[PDB]
Amino acid sequence: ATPAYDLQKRDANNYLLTVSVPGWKEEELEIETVGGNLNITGKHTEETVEDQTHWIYRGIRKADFQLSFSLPEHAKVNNAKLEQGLLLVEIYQEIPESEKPKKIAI
Amino acid sequence: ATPAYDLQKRDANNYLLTVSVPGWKEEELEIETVGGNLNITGKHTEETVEDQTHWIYRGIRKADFQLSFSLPEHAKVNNAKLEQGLLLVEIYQEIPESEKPKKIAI
Amino acid sequence: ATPAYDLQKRDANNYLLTVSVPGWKEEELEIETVGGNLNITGKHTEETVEDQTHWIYRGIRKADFQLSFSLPEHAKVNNAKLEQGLLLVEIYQEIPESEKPKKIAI
Amino acid sequence: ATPAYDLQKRDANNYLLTVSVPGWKEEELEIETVGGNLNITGKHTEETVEDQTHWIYRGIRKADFQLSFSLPEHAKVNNAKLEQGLLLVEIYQEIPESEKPKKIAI
Amino acid sequence: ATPAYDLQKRDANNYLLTVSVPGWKEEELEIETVGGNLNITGKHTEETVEDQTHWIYRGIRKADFQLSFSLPEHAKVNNAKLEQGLLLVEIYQEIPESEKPKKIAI
Amino acid sequence: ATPAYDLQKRDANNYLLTVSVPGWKEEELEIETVGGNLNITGKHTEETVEDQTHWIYRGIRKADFQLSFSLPEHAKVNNAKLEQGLLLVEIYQEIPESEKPKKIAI
Amino acid sequence: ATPAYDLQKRDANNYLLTVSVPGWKEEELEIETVGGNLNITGKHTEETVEDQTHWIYRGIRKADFQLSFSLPEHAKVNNAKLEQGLLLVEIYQEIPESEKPKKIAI
Amino acid sequence: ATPAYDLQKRDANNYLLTVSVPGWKEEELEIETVGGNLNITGKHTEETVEDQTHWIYRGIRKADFQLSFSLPEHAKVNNAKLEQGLLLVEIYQEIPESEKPKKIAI
Amino acid sequence: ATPAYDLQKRDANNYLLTVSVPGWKEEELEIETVGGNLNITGKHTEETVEDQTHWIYRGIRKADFQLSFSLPEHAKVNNAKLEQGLLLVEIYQEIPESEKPKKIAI
Amino acid sequence: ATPAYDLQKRDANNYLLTVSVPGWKEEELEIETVGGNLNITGKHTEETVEDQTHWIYRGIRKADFQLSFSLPEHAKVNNAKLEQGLLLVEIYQEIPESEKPKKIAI
Amino acid sequence: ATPAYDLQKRDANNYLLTVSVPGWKEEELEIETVGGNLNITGKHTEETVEDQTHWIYRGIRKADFQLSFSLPEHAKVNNAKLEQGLLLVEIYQEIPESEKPKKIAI
Amino acid sequence: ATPAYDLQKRDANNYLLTVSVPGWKEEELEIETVGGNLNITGKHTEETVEDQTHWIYRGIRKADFQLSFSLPEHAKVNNAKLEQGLLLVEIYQEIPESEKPKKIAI
Amino acid sequence: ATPAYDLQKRDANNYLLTVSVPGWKEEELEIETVGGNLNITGKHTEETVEDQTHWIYRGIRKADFQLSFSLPEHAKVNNAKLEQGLLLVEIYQEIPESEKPKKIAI
Amino acid sequence: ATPAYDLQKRDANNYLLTVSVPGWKEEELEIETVGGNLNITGKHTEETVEDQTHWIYRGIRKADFQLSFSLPEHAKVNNAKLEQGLLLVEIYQEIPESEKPKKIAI
Amino acid sequence: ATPAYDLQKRDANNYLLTVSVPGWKEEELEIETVGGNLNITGKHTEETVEDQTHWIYRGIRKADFQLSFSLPEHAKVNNAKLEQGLLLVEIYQEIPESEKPKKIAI
Amino acid sequence: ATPAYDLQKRDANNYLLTVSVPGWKEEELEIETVGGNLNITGKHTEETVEDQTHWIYRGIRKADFQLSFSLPEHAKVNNAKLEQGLLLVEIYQEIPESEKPKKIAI
Amino acid sequence: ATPAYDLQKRDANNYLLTVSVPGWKEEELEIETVGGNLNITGKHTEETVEDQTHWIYRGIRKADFQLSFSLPEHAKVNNAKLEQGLLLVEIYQEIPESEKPKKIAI
Amino acid sequence: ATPAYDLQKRDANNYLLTVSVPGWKEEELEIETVGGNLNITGKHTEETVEDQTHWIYRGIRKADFQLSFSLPEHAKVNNAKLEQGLLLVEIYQEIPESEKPKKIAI
Amino acid sequence: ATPAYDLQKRDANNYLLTVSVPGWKEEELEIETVGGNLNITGKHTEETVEDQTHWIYRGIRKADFQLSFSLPEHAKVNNAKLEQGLLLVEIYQEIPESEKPKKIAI
Repeated sequence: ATPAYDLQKRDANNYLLTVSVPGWKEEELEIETVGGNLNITGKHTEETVEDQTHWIYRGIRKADFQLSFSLPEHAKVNNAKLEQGLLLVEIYQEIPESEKPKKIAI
Repeated sequence: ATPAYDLQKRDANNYLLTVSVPGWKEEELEIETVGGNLNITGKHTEETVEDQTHWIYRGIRKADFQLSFSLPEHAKVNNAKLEQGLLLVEIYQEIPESEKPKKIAI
Repeated sequence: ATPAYDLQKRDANNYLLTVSVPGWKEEELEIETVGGNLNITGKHTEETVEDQTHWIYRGIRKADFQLSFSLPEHAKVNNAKLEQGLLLVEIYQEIPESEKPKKIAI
Repeated sequence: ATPAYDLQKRDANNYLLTVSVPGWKEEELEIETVGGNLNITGKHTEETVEDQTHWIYRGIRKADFQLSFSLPEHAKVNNAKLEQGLLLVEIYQEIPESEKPKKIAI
Repeated sequence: ATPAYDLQKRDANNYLLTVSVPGWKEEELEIETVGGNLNITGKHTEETVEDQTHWIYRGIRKADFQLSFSLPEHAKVNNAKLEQGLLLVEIYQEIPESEKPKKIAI
Repeated sequence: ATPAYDLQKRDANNYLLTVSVPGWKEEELEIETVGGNLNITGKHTEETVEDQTHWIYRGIRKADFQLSFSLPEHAKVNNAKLEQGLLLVEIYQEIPESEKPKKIAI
Repeated sequence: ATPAYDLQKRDANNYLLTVSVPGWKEEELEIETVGGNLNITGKHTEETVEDQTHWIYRGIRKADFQLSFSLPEHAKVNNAKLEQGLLLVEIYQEIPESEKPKKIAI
Repeated sequence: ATPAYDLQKRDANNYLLTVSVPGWKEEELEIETVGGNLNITGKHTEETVEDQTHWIYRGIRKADFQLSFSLPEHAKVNNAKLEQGLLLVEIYQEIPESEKPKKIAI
Repeated sequence: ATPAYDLQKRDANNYLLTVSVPGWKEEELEIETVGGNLNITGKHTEETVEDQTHWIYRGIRKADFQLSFSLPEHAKVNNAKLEQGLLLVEIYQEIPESEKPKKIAI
Repeated sequence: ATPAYDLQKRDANNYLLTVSVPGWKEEELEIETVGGNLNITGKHTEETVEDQTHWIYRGIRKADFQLSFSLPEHAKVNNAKLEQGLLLVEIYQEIPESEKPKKIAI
Repeated sequence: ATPAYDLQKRDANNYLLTVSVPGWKEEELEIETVGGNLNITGKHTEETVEDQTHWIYRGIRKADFQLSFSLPEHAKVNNAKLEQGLLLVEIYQEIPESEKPKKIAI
Repeated sequence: ATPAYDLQKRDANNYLLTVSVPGWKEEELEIETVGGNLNITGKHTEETVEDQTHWIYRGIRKADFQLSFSLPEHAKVNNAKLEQGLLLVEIYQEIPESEKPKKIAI
Repeated sequence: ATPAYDLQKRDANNYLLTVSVPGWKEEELEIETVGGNLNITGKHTEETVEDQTHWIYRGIRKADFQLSFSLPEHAKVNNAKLEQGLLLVEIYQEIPESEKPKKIAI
Repeated sequence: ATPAYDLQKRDANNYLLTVSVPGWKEEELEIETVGGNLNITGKHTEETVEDQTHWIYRGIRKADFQLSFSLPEHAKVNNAKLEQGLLLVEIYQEIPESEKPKKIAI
Repeated sequence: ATPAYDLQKRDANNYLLTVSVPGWKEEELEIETVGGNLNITGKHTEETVEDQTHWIYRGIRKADFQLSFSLPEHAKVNNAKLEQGLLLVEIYQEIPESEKPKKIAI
Repeated sequence: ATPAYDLQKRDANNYLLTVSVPGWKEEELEIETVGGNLNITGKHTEETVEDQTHWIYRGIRKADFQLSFSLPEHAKVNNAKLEQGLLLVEIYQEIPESEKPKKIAI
Repeated sequence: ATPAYDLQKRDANNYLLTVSVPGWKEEELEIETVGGNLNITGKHTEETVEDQTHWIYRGIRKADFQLSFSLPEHAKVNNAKLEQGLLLVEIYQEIPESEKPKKIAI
Repeated sequence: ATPAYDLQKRDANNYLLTVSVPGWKEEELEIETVGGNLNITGKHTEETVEDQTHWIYRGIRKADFQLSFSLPEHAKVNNAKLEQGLLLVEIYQEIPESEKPKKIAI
Repeated sequence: ATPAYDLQKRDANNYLLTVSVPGWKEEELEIETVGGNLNITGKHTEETVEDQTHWIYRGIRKADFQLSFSLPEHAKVNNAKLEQGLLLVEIYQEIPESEKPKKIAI
């Protein structure tokens, strides 16, 4: 079971990844950039004896996980903010020497 | 698409509801108490046309919704607190003048 | 075959039932409130020799029927109007001593 | 979803169409005579956003529509009268100078 | 269940319809010519309490019915005779200004 | 293809057979009493070649046939009358010196 | 749907038929002995407008019916009593000149 | 095998149960009122070994049984009368101080 | 595998049985009339070492057999001739005191 | 489970029934002659509770039973002898004054 | 339907064909020798209309037919004899100057 | 089995029918013009009994037949010529005073 | 494979056909009005050796074709313009002496 | 996997629950009465390294569990004894003001 | 698709092949006798641009083809005539020194 | 097909085999003890021409057979008696030096 | 239904059987040692008729039974102790003078 | 629904894309060059509500869309010309300094 | 999942077992000889937190296990060497007093 995720392009220079991580905390998330690939890794730090007597129902599941995504050379990350249960990660890279849309003919 | 939810019962007089609500603004959320029944209604306040060309992938779902639960008399809500995209709703009550958890004989 | 029917809530104090009854007349409909249940009953008063020679096609069917619906204690009916082939029945009851929607926390 | 309809023929020169149209306003309805063909077009003039939370149940359908029938020459419409949600449309004509319904021999 | 029926052409000017109507009587059959169509209609005039104690077996069924057949303009009926359980109806019309079969070539 | 048939029993000593025989000439029909058994044999006396081009439709069937029924001793035939294409055959007998239809006690 | 029925032999001279006929009355049942066969016939004498409003549920069905059973020559009926919803019919006949069970050998 | 049963409701305060119980002796029958619930228990008091050689056919079933129904407060039984193998049980009650069966408006 | 057989009626007094018995001989066939039943019995008298080397193909099979047929009282056999591989057996009995075919009515 | 049985016919006047009845005591067996019909009824007189722990295997079946056969008039039983667990029952009769087993012609 | 046939080979120079032909007249039969091939053609000379009412059963088949067999050079027919409904056809030939059936060594 | 047919249209006023009719004699063929409809009726004038022994193979079919086509007013037949087993039938007409095949604009 | 096509009504006097014909040229399209029917016909004028070496992929197919559509009497074509790969054909006809939509009653 | 369980009624005032709990100990079982519901909860207190080398086979499984059962108001528990691997729990409540079974009528 | 074909034997000396070849011409058919085999070969000499605009329907297909048939040594062809769309080819060969049909025996 | 068989233990020292062998005789059964295995062998000594004419029906089958059963060392047979179609064989062996059932603990 | 069982082996000379036996009285239980084989036979000493009306639910099964296990020589039983519904049976033995669990080399 | 497209490659340095875009306005079309990738995005600028009553048929599809293709370095677009509803897009490039198409040896 | 294993016979006195145990160590393997059976037992001594971040892929699985094999009396083990991931175990036993292969005859 993996957390929901989206990717948008702010521009040719921009990728933005949005991941749903409810209950996920500052200490619980660690990320690494290795060999042109970005890895986003969740870990539940520890277990708590959960009284199955205490809870009648659970529909919400979280699991430790790692996500891997190949990054185009040569990429730079702008910011990562966790707000409203959302992980927003800003990533910058560009200059293929073509941003330019143009034509018309007849 | 409906949000996953967990419900905890702390004691004979109290249970706790846990709802995953990522990306949701308090401004998007409304709650109602009617006839001993709790209705939780999410409303996305407004939408913005986004060019799907700019969005490469969407795994994350957004929808307006309503949930309903009949609560036994006589109910009072303690707190509903939103943190890191989760809604925790405190519910405390009971009085049938019996809590008593004991016996064995022979 | 039963007539189409809808139910809306004007407020906690209000239920509104809308039933489609084309061709249904003042004398043809009788309703009764018994044991906390509302019964809406149609009866075709009588038969008319119908010349099957006279009509080539019929798509519209009506049948004698009774509808039964359990009413929450302790209910009162406001009005019932038959207009434009519609049966509109206004029903009032309330005061669980909770109309009140409220909360926010953090 | 299309409305059930009945068609009656009173005589060699006359038939009658019966349409179920509950909740419909005359203001919502348009009829057209074109090329010996009758077109009956319902149009819901406008809609109102209704919160489905307020509506518990809908069995009753609402839609804009058009119906078409080629009518043999030479047709004239007598009346279309709307009562208790039904549309009765009067159609009278024929002249092939032959009505004659009789014979037997041996 | 409909009675057996046949159609023969005596000539370009002639159609002959033969229908099996055992037990069918002078009063029981009525026919009508309307709008270029011929209708042949059976009616059992009435019911007779039939003692199901009186009859052990029945293989022969009769039912009230109407038959409709589009007639080419401009048609005239010659005779209808009921004999030996047979309905024979003679119908005349002609003069397309071609009765004429002819050719040979090489 | 065999003709539909009905059999009526008027009393302990009498039953009546009803046969549908449209288009049949008495000249086409033969009956036989052999060994307490009744044999009803239809024979179409002769056929005429008809050009199927002149006949557009045939729903009506014509065939030679024989029917057989063992009748309990001691049988005598009263009448067989042909009217409007139906054959009614009268059969009267019995003598086990017992007709008696009655009793109840307690 | 036919009423439950049983047959027992009191002796070589005796048959006893037991039929369940709840709600069946003195006037409602008529029996006849004809041609060595016994017929037991129920008839509901008449209909009563039954208010389908008056009854919510019926599991018990009764229908008009006739039962026929071939009787060995030469049979005599002793008694028929209706008691506790039961139809008991006593029937006597005998004397094949063998009642006699006997043998042993070696 | 359980007995067919019918239930009639004579009025807002009264309903009637109809049970088919052929061959049953009052001595075989027991009824019980416990917690607002009616239990109807048939008990065949005793059995007699019957030689199945003497019994040629059994269509009629015999079994001990119990039936249960929760009855809304506050119930009182009027009569249970056994006639011609049927048990009719009278049940009368209600008091929510509302019988009122009327309205229409416009 | 049984030999082909046919039965014809020469008259009410006559039955004729024809059985195919190729290779069947005078000594090989024996018949018996017992208890109103006729039995026709074939027996291959003996075996002959058959050289399976001598014959490449056989399509014709014969087997020892017995045929049994219930004869109406009180029957007499006229003649049995074996000719051209055919068994022809003539059987006479009659006089139900009905040979007589007759009727016509109207 | 019913016993295998063989039936032999020694002559036109006599047939012999062979029944396998191992472990059966003559004391367990009863025979009856009723209405020209033979009934053979085995009855195990009594059973003894046997501990299935002491019995490792049972392939052999034991049951009470009744068999029935209609015998044509006029029947007399000669002998029924039980030897080495088999019941042989002698049956001799006939007199239609015809035994005659012969003819052939040409 | 084709007749069963057997073929026997008496020696290297001779084989024998056996055909079942019951009811066949020599007058019905024709044989032909063409191109070293034998053709056996049965022809039923003529038919007689038989009333199927007089014939109760037919198991025996009658049809005209032709059979063909290529025979190796150089063939001569010895005899074809018809007895008790069987056709035996004698065929003798061969000369490849080799009959010799022997050897073994080591 | 019906003959393959081709239909050619030479112009707005003319179409040509092509029928394959091998082995057919003009003497076998009849054509008819009735009510603006063309009927083409083949009739094999007579048949000759052919011994199927003389015929080794038949792939070629022979049957009497009729074909029908409604032709729009106002039709005249030009020629029907039979050559090398094909029937070519010339049909010329039209006059709605419009042939005109042209336009394009911008 | 046929080109996409649409039909709209500008009024009772108007039909407009829109066909997609990319790559279709002035010389390539020819239309004809014959017998009340309009035919729109494409023809690729000629072939060009297409180097299958020159093109790696083709998703767009064009084929020679003809479209036929029955035109109501008595029709006139206004204009046909090929613009933006679109064929727009304007067609006029009218005057059934009914353009008139009207009614309301009660 | 849950332990086997039974429920008996000693009287209107009595329920008795019997649960099979082999190996279950004094410390291992805890029960609680909360909100009109009784919960019976097993817990294995701890784990013991089980040598899978030590045991070749186990057919008996025990698991930690909780059972929940809604109790009618207003209930009292008498005794709970663990004997012979059985959990017996006595529960008392009553006085609907009907213990009373009674009736007979006619 | 191959043309229909038949083969008949005029005598032992004769084969006759009949092939349907409508539209097939003098120049279009060529035949060859090679190695004891006869080959009949059709060729459409050439193609004609066929206006698919000119013909609405074709049911008749012709294709170039070759037929091959092994001829018994030593064969001679008499005549080949194309008449009425028929190819008739006369072929002679004989003298196996057996034309002779003969036998009868007993 | 093998005869029914049972095995019981009279004690640790005892096995008893019971086999059903109806019609089986003193001379017909031979048994042998070989290599610790007991073999029970039936043989029908000889055949008797059985007239299939003499018997109409046989349900009882017997076949020659041998049964083999491994015997525990070191076994001794007590007695074998054939009575009432039963083969009873007494077999003794024992002394594992444990006959002894005992224990109780706590 | 057979009881779940576990078997433990404490050492080379000893294994332990664990049986679940809830509700069982020692008085109900019997054990036997025969031929090195252990037989455990439960016997419910007697039953009491319980009214299933008093018993609302039964999940718990009660049956008499026997279990068998061949035990290798030379076996002795240590103890069988019943506690909290479990039977633990101690079995100790072996002497093949080899326990030795060790080696490794290279 | 996506538009059919063809792609042509004129030479090692050049390929041509062919897109079908009927009814499309240049004003509706946008193209983009990003990261060596070509994106072709159609956008219908705006829509007009059309009454589907006026439109009898739609086979022609209209939708906004985006297409994407990674183009190998180093790409430059020559022309994109729209004619008669087709978009032809010119793409020229390559320089791996190798075009050479030749050799053969031996 | 169990490790691959092979068994070879060096001679009548010899068995050799070869087991694949990659990664298996001196401390990890323990074997025991008990009751004529050899047990080979693997145990992973302990767990190591394995970083699932550290390893992307594993195809090689090892599990704790025990193997059991019945040894013929009276067996002796020679050597066990772990080399190249192989477990080689030498086992000796012999002297059935037959090693001897011999024979030829005629």
